[PDB]
Formats: sequence, structure tokens, C-alpha cells
Amino acid sequence: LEAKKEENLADWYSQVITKSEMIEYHDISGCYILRPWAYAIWEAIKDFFDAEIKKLGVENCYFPMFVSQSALEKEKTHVADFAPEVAWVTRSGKTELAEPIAIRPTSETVMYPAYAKWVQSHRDLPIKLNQWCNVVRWEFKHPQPFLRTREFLWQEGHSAFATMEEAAEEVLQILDLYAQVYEELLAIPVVKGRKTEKEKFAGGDYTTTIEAFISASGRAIQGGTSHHLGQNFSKMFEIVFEDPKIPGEKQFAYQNSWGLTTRTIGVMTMVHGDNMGLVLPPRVACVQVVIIPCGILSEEDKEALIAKCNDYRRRLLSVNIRVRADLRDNYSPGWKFNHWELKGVPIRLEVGPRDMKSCQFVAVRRDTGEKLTVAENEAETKLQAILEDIQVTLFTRASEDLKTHMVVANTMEDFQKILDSGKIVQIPFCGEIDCEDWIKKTTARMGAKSLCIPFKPLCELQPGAKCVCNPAKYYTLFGRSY
Amino acid sequence: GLEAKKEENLADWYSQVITKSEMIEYHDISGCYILRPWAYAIWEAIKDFFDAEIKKLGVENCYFPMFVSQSALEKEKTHVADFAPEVAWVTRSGKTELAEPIAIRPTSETVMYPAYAKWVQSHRDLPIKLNQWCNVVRWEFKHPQPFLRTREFLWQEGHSAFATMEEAAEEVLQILDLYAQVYEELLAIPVVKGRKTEKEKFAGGDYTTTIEAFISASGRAIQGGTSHHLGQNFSKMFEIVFEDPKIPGEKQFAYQNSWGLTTRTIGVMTMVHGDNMGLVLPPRVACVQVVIIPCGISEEDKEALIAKCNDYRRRLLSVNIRVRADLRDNYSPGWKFNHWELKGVPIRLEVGPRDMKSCQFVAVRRDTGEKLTVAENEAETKLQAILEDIQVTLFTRASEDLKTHMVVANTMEDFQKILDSGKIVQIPFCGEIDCEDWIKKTTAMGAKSLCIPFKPLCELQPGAKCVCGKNPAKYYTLFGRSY
Ligand SMILES: Nc1ncnc2c1ncn2[C@@H]1O[C@H](COP(=O)(O)OP(=O)(O)OP(=O)(O)O)[C@@H](O)[C@H]1O
Ligand SMILES: Nc1ncnc2c1ncn2[C@@H]1O[C@H](COP(=O)(O)OP(=O)(O)OP(=O)(O)O)[C@@H](O)[C@H]1O
Ligand SMILES: Cc1c(Br)cnc2c1ncn2CC(=O)C[C@H]1NCCC[C@@H]1O
Ligand SMILES: Cc1c(Br)cnc2c1ncn2CC(=O)C[C@H]1NCCC[C@@H]1O
Ligand SMILES: [Mg+2]
Ligand SMILES: [Mg+2]
Ligand SMILES: [Mg+2]
Ligand SMILES: [Mg+2]
Ligand SMILES: [Zn+2]
Repeated sequence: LEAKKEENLADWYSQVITKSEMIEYHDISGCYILRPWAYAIWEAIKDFFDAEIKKLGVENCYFPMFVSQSALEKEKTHVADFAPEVAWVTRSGKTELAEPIAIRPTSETVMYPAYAKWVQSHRDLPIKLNQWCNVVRWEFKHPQPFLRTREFLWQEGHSAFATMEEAAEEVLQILDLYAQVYEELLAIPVVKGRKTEKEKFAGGDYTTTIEAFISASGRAIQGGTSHHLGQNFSKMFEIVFEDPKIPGEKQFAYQNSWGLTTRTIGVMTMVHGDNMGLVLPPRVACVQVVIIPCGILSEEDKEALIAKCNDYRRRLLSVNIRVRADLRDNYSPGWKFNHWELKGVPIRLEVGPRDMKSCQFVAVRRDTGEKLTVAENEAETKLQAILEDIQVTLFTRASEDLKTHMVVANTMEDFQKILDSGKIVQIPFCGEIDCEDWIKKTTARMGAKSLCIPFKPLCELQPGAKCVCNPAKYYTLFGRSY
Repeated sequence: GLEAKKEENLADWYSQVITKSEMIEYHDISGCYILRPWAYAIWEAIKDFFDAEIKKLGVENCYFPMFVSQSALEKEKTHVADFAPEVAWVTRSGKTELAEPIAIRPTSETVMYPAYAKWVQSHRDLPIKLNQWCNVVRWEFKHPQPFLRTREFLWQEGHSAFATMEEAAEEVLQILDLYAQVYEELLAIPVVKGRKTEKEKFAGGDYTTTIEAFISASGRAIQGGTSHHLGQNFSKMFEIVFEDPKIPGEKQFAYQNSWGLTTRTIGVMTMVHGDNMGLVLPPRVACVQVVIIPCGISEEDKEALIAKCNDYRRRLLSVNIRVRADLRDNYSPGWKFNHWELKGVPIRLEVGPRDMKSCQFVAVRRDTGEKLTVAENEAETKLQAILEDIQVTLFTRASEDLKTHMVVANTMEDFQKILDSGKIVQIPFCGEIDCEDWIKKTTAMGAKSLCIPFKPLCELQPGAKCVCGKNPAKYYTLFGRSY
């Protein structure tokens, strides 16, 4: 690592994702290779979330990636301002297709016809389907590894209910899981909220969301989305059942949708990354402890030193710690120290010849850099403890960081001043789409958009407070954003 | 329930089975099919087993782009263009034509190997063992069929690069053996391992291994999985080179394999084990192995009946049998019988008032239809003993079905005779591409070569000639009509 995250952020991010062997660049703009080090993180997220949504009775499936032209255009499913982001297959070989086919940017236009056919009575609900898949969006904003990629991996759930009550409970549940992904797995604090009228999904009833902060940018980022669609989509797609006991009334399903993507890993990179490279939260690190042999001596002695490392590897596996023994002959220990530091492994387990005679080892934590001499017998207890402290340390630093950088303002005067200090701001807001668009352009004279209306703002709106606009309806979190 | 019959309809029987089982929903784009939870859960199981195994072998999972640049794809003939008509091209986002069209991966060699070349600059950097689970698109000319031949499908592709051929060649047979395990131990489908002849082998490789399975009801064979040794055909094309360890200034090319397996597995499972009552699931991959259905309908009475069903339910989870109690009130047991039968749940656990007071139940195995009266105390033991018998019973019958339909012929006269009986046949083959063409057209509904069996039925008697007549036989070759 040569750039420094506080001075050039773009270079520092580029250098940490590549030198950590997370990302390889591709020759299609906005597309990046996910090497095993980064993909393992995604798998951890995947393993957690998936387990959690199965408890809620969701089931995993897979729907076509191809969207016919008439299907995607059939309903008012998305505003006509998304259409330029849609990538069209137009020929196979050099043989032009009779009609062009779209690559899935989201799956409503492909599963909601299937839901319509599956729902023929109250018995057919609820429908709870989820797919892990790739998604393409020909983004016009600046593409960045894992923040905004023209192809990305994600999970979308689409659900269909007989009553609004059940729909509403799942929206908040799913949002809580996303918040758990970010806070307990990646050690990133987030702010739950509801999107404004401007920033909501146009075709739903209301959009909930988690927002994350990246101090080094001063910018927020949407970490996940959970819509309640009401019946706006069931009416479009005719997802209807007819209650026998309520003759003469159609029952349109109440629907939700929700998504989360590999953008998570980018956030983790920019929140916990330091000027020595990646910093993995133990919760998601595929290697929690790397064992490195030091001090190279007889051949039998050398084999004995390797034996001790692999003994440590076996003890640690037995207590469900993910451990790698870097026993490679071809690199020096110093080289391995730097290598696994760039990769961001939580703990390096250092063991030399005079330590195995001494019945001790060295632990170095990636976050603090503090060295520790630990008795050999107390390895499981001490290394488990240290992993739990790194996670709580990483979440604490970022929590204390988010507290610091998110403050309340009631004047656009202060709001403009605080915003330019690289902070995000909860202001009294009139909700109007115009007032939001005035704030956005005035904050450039890099404008400020709305992030979320917090479910639990910092400060309660004093009755009859006016918007910074119209009276204020709710405190709204505003800021510059990714 | 199931209206078509596998022995006469077949085509419609297959449509009726995959849909009424809730595996497949049809899509409006030709050769594209929705995987519903029931189908997907099978593929889930295969992923779980195979992913565990390749990890034991030191392979790592990753995810490479779906888009392939035109230069990277046409860079080097990593296929003959010949495969060209199968490639779907994106030419525009929204209304706006891209400067250069980009392809949707039909395989990932041209996307991954430029990365390998940059990652290899020394002896140390090998081996590379990467694998991705992903979707792939091929505009198939043949008639599309659910999971057999789809325009889009799901697979894993394992690409690996080695310093030496000894390591590479060892892996190819390991992966192939794994692939055979997916088919024979998970899906109870017997396969024959073998290598492809010159004609049917992958042009981009040195040799191709494969497992072939037989679908009797069809009279055709199907290829279940592919493991190539790429030799050094790709490393030369993408300049994946490492410095010779002994000799200054000299580089060596890497030895590569690639290998893949798709959702087609699920279709073959359906064609082999499916019957005229619908799907039949091997317990190994059956997400619901036993369904508990209550029979015989005061409210005091159902009070106790359900209680004993959920009782049966906790006991079976306690031995990690995957069990589902269908206690739904809105459905008659008869509907539920037919419902889980069509899905092919290995065992039906029936509980009525008659036998709850009897302290016993009935188990109905989906394979044989065999109903067994079971004492309640022996529920953990007996139902797992049944589960395992079901699995080996499915494989025994599918094995002996394959026994019946794969036979030896030494004359093109007999070869044509047995092939038109709806069978596949190992014949002495000279291996030349021209002979393979003539074998195809003379049987023409032509017969293609399937593999050269690693362990053929009979040893070539010394000096035996091919079935053509001009050239001597080099190897027995499994021939047949194929998908
Ligand atoms: N191009 C992208 N690359 C990676 N992740 C993305 C991308 N677009 C969206 N996401 C993530 O996917 C989740 C679901 O996306 P959704 O479509 O609901 O929002 P959106 O249109 O992406 O929003 P925005 O562009 O304001 O980020 C978002 O919460 C976001 O974290
Ligand atoms: N259209 C398809 N749908 C589903 N599975 C397929 C399809 N084409 C190939 N497969 C399977 O995917 C694997 C990938 O190997 P490969 O691409 O070399 O197949 P192939 O030689 O094109 O197959 P085939 O001649 O049977 O179509 C094969 O083992 C095959 O069983
Ligand atoms: C380019 C584009 C199109 Br075309 C259509 N709709 C789009 C879109 N970009 C964002 N959306 C909204 C969207 O995807 C809604 C939810 N889908 C289910 C998972 C969670 C998502 O939040
Ligand atoms: C349309 C097409 C092109 Br363009 C290029 N190559 C093709 C192809 N159809 C089949 N192949 C061969 C292939 O996929 C090789 C291996 N890939 C890795 C997994 C195992 C596979 O067998
Ligand atoms: Mg967007
Ligand atoms: Mg948004
Ligand atoms: Mg093919
Ligand atoms: Mg082939
Ligand atoms: Zn011949």
C-alpha cells in the first residue's frame, strides 16, 4: 500500500482491493472479478441471511435472467427513467433475433406473471420466494468495485400475502436482518429509515432502508432496501384470489420485495480499511487466524516446527476457528506478515523455535497491531476471546465514528455548514419532492440528497416547527451519497 | 393427477411430471424455465455435496464476469466458430448502441484465463484451482427440453492450472469420479465413465472424459458431466507461462483442466426414476424424505391425532430425517396423498384414528407402492431402514435397466439391429472421424458415439477389425442415439 486513505481515497480503495487479492479488473467497463478472498465474504453473508429468511418460511428458487421485451414493457413496473440502464440481447451469432431480449435488472416482470398463475385461491398464499443471482444494470453514475458495478450479485426476495398485516411485519423483519448483516457481521452501524416520496421505489407503497456512513468520503450509502408494495403490483399483474366467504370481491395480494448486494463488501472495505490494507471483521473472515512459522536449524527441528504449527491449526479447528497454516518454504516470515496484513486477517499466530521450547506463541491483532505472548495451553480460550474483542472493537470505532458525523440542524445555514464538514444531517423536512430537489441543487451552490427518514431520529420535531423549505412533517437524514 | 403415460406419451409425460411436481414453470422465452423451490432444492443438495468435495481437493470458489469482450472471445479459437451461432450478444443498453458488442458467457475460459496469465509469473504461483457456480447462456439449435437442454442453465465450472501434467491428469479423473458420485450415490443413476473419441472430444482440449447415462423410455443416452484435460492448448493461447526453475530465460506453459456439471442432472433423475404417478426422489437428495399425513375425519379426537403426528414429527427430526407434517385443514388426505406422490416424497407416513389408538402407523414407499404397518416405538429405526432400501432399490433397478440396454455387437449388421431395438451398444471402433460419420449416417435418428468406456464389457479379441472394414479396431466404443 502506497496511497493513504485520508489523502487519496480512490487510489487507496483501488490498492486495498487489488493487493488484498479481492478484486481483479476486467475489460468490460464496470465489471470486476471476485477472487476467492472477496467471494468468501459474500458466502458468509449468504450463509447467514439465507439461514435467517428460511426461518421466516422463505424458499429459494431461480427465475430466468432473460426478460422478453413485451413482458418488461407490459406494466408500469418501473419509471421510464430506468430504461437506459437495461441491457438488450439483440442477436445470437450474427443472426438478429425477431424480438430483443432484456437481461434481468430486477425480477418483478418475470416472477409476477408466475405469481399471478400460481394464486388461484386463499390457499395459495403466502408465496415467499428468494433467489441469489447476478443482476446487470448499465449504470450511468460512476462505477466502483462493489459499490456500484454494472453486473453484481444480490439476493432478491419477493413475497405475496393475503393480508396487509403479514406484509408489513416482513418488511420490518427483513430490514432488521439487513441491519444485522451490516452491524453484527460487518461491524458497520446503520440507520434504519423510510425513503422520502422522491427517493422511494415509485411503484410501491413505502420503501424502508438501511443507510451506512463512510467517513473518508463524508458520503452515505444505501446498504439495503425493503419495500411494501401494497397491492400496486398485484393489481397490475392480476394476482387475485376470491374468498368464498366474501362473495363478489376480488382479493389482490399484498406484496413486498427486498434486496441486498455485494455492495456490502465495499462498505466493509471503506469503513474498517486502514493504511496497511484490508481489515476483516472476524465474523466474516474466511481466515480468522493465520499461523506463521518464524526463526529458520536441523531438518528434523524444522519438521518439528511445522508439526507445532499444524498442531495449532488442529486445536483451533476443534473450537470452530477458521485457521490457515502458511507453511510455504518460498517466502520469508516478514513477507508473510505483510501479505496477511494486507489481506486483513484478524490474528497472526507467530511461532518460532524458542517459543515452542518456551510453551508460548505470539498473537498480533490486525486492528490494533498489539503483540501478545500467550501460553501454549491457553490457545483456544485466548484466541477466541481476541477474535470477539476485534469484532466489538471494529463495531465500536465505527459506531463512535457515526455518532460523531451525524448531527441535527434546524437551519439551512447550519445544515450547509455541517454538511461541508463532511457530515450527514437530520433536518426538519416538508417531504415535498420539490423541497428535496431545491435542497439538492442549493447544497451544490456535489449536492445533497435525502438518505432516509429515521424510524428513531436523534431529536423529536418540536410541534409546529417549519421545514427548512411548508411545515415540517418529519426529521429527515440528508447528506452527500454514493 | 398425472394424465400422460411415460411408455407411450413420454414427451407430454415429462411436461406433466415436472409441472405437476411444481419443479418447472414455463417462461415466455423459448428454452427458458423457472426453477421453483422443489426443483431448486435438488440442485441445492448437489451443490452441497460437490462443493464440499472440491474443497477437500483444494479448489476455491469465486465469481467471474458474465460479459465477455469480443476481442477476448475471438482472440483465440477456444472453440471453432461452429460454436459461433450459440452466443448471445448484447449490443445496446436502453436505446444506445454499445461501441463494441459484448457476449454472455457460454463458458468462462476466455474470461478467466487472461486473469490466470497475469497471476502466473513464477513456479510458486501454481496450482490455481478456481470454481464458480453461475448461469450460462447457449442459443441451442436442438429442441429445448427442461433441464436437459435449456437456453440458460446453472452449472459449476472448475478451471485449474498446474506446473506438470501429472497433477493435471490426476485431477481430471478425480473430478470425473466426483461427477459419477453425484449421479450414482446421490441420484442413484448408474453411469459409465469413458473418454470421448476424436470427433466428439472438445476441440480446445487434449482429451475429454465423461459420464454417460441411459434414459430407457427414450432409447437415447445423455452425457451427465464433462472433465477435460486442456493440456497446454489454452496456456499457449493466453500466454499463461512460468519461468523454468532449472534453465535460465526459458518459460514453460501451464497444464490446465476444466470441468463442469449442470442442472441437466435433475432431468436425468426425472427420466430414469419417474413413473406414471409422477416424480420419484432418491432419499439422498429428497428435501422432504417423509411426509406425515393424518387420516380418518369430535374436536377432541383430532386434538389427539395431530398431537401424535407432531410427536412423530419431532422424533424424526431428532434423527435428522427431513420430515414434513402436512396438517393443513383445507385439504383432504386423498389430495395430500396424490400431492406428495406427484412430488415423489420417498415415504408417506399415514396416521389415522384406527392406528393411533393401535400405537402404530403405516409407511408407504413411493418406489414400490409398498404399504407397511409399523409399530410406533420403532419409528426412528424402521423409517430410515426403509429410506436406505429405497435408495439402493432405485439404483439396483436403474443399474439392471442399464445392464439390459448396453450390449456388445461386433458387426455393423448386429450393431444396427440392437440399436433399433432401443438399446445402446459397445462396438469395435477404428476411431477415425470418417468412420464415425458413416456410422452416424448409416444408422440414420443417427447414432453418435458416447464414450470409450474405461472398463468396457468385453476385451477386444486380438486383431479384431472395426465395424467399417478398412481399419482395425483400436478400442471398444459405446455408441447410441443421444441428446
Ligand atoms: N449497481 C449496484 N451495484 C451494487 N449494489 C447495488 C447496485 N445498485 C443497487 N445496489 C444495492 O442493491 C440494493 C437493492 O437495490 P435497489 O434496486 O432497491 O436500489 P437502487 O436502485 O440500487 O438504489 P441506488 O442507485 O440509490 O443505490 C440497494 O440497497 C443497494 O445496496
Ligand atoms: N443446453 C444444456 N442444458 C443443460 N445442460 C447442458 C446443456 N449443454 C450441455 N449441458 C451439460 O453441461 C456440461 C457442460 O459440458 P459441455 O459444455 O462440454 O457440454 P456439451 O458437449 O455441449 O453437451 P451436449 O452435446 O450434451 O449438449 C455437459 O456435461 C452437459 O451434460
Ligand atoms: C434498472 C431497474 C429496473 Br429496469 C427496474 N427496477 C429497478 C431498477 N433499479 C432499481 N429498481 C427497483 C427494484 O429493483 C425494486 C426491488 N426489486 C426486488 C429486489 C429489491 C429491489 O429494491
Ligand atoms: C458454445 C461454446 C463455446 Br463459444 C465454447 N466452448 C463451449 C461451448 N459449448 C461447449 N463448450 C465447451 C466447454 O464448455 C468446455 C468446458 N467448460 C468448463 C466446464 C466444462 C465444459 O465442458
Ligand atoms: Mg439504481
Ligand atoms: Mg435508491
Ligand atoms: Mg453442446
Ligand atoms: Mg459433447
Ligand atoms: Zn471404422
